[PDB]
Amino acid sequence: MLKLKVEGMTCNHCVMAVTKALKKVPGVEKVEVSLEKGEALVEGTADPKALVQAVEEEGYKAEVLA
Repeated sequence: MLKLKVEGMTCNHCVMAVTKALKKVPGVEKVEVSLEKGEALVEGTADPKALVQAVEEEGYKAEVLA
């Protein structure tokens, strides 16, 4: 399961937008995005580069912890 560090989500609205945004990546199946931990776990086989990209596209800042 891939590990991502998200920075800027300070509302549930942010988290849900980002949740779906990460799921748009070819290879994602399930994800778990917090609002207090600044994390966005991925259960799918997608690549971290393609994952972080989808969050950065929403105007937030993200980085993998792989």
